[PDB]
Amino acid sequence: GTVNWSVEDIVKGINSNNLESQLQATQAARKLLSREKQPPIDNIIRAGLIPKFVSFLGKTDCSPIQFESAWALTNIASGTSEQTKAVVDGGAIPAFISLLASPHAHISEQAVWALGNIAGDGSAFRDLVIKHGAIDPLLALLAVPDLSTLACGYLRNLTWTLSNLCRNKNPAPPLDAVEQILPTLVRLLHHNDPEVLADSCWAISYLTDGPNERIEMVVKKGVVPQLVKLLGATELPIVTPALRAIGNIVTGTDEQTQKVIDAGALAVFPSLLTNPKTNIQKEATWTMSNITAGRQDQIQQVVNHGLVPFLVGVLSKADFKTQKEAAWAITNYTSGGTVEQIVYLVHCGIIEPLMNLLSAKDTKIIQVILDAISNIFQAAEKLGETEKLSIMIEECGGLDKIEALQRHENESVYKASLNLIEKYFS
Ligand SMILES: CC(=O)N[C@H](CCCCN)C(=O)N[C@@H](CN[C@H](C(=O)N[C@H](Cc1ccccc1)C(N)=O)[C@H](C)O)COCc1cccnc1
Ligand SMILES: CC(=O)N[C@H](CCCCN)C(=O)N[C@@H](CN[C@H](C(=O)N[C@H](Cc1ccccc1)C(N)=O)[C@H](C)O)COCc1cccnc1
Repeated sequence: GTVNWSVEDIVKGINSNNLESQLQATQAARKLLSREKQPPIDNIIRAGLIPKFVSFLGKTDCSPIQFESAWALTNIASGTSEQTKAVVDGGAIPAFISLLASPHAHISEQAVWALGNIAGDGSAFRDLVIKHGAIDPLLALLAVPDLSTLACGYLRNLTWTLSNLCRNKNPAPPLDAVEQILPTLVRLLHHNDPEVLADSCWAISYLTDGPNERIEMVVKKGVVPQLVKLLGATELPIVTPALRAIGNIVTGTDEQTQKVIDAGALAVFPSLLTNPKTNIQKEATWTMSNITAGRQDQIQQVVNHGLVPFLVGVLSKADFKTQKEAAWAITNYTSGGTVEQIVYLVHCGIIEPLMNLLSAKDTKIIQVILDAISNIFQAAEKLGETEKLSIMIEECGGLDKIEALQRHENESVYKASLNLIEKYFS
């Protein structure tokens, strides 16, 4: 019936002076826009149909045409930024917000989905959705005593949309909107459905991706223990944003970082640092590099949790981007650690994999590694053991790699390797 219409026939029907004819053609548009291979969005837009769809959103007397036009606009707003913009320019934002409280659940769900698509386009439209007042009615849809009585797709829909209201930067979302949304996010983070949990963790990762004041308003809600729990989930779609969020938080203050350690996060890291998914192992090592940039008593907890051999592990064999993160973790460790903490690091076998990485062509890692070697030599200086260190480095073939760094030229690299060869190695 309404299958595979041309855009011309859709236009003929929608332009008619007959509500049923308009409904039939709007449904035909919805089906065109719902096909998987190349839905003709630009053709629909060029025909001038967006304003008609938007006016149909307000037809309270005809809920099927509200539903059909809502679904059509949702699929257009899902497209390119230019196409999302056409939807906004047609006036759809307040028309959708008015539909959030519809007695028909399928229409309210459309409005949630479409507003998520619009907010999901970027910072300006996110902020414009907030200004038109979407947050209060969005949160009101979740005001039940037990989230478990809501339909599954329905709850995942609202969670996805809320996380888009948290998502982008330059600027980050308004402080007031964040504070308004956070309590609901905390509740969702405790819901038993893997998609809601994943989406909730993504939202938290967005909110922690900024300056320390932003991280603080999240940590103040008490979510770090729950995030650490999700960090140990079996589902990779949960683990990935939980680790992102956790990694964002330890970019903050030493006190914010200590909350992560206090919650038991370090115990999960033997698994994460050997995880078969490359990006999980990369972000775990990145996370370690920021914990080793903390206080000496925080470095010490890394020691007590047995994590230094795992750092030697990743430095020895990992994807190259992961190894670079491990190199950073080692330079931070040696820059902040005690003499004794540095000696332990050498006892675990850090020198050889460190030296082997001087063969890498990436200039910035070579800098980082040379810095680390310097910090370790300063430890041997206080113990009067520079010579034993030089012998270790020489025998594993490190000296040749440092020698060769001089024919290499970066102003700092060529330099740093000189100093080392003059100061030690006679
Ligand atoms: C971060 C983000 O959301 N990014 C973009 C938004 C585009 C902006 C570009 N300028 C995005 O991927 N959006 C949506 C697009 N929905 C498209 C769509 O057709 N959705 C329809 C709409 C719908 C909704 C409710 C009931 C029935 C139908 C669907 N669920 O069948 C998909 C890909 O077909 C895929 O679904 C994601 C989503 C959005 C809102 C709520 N839940 C899920
Ligand atoms: C040694 C030191 O001073 N570290 C401080 C944090 C100390 C917190 C103590 N608890 C530091 O800046 N550590 C890392 C984190 N870099 C951050 C970073 O990479 N952020 C983004 C995400 C982000 C952005 C803003 C805040 C929080 C998180 C990312 N995932 O790429 C921002 C861009 O600076 C950057 O430096 C390590 C590094 C450099 C290059 C490559 N890998 C790791």
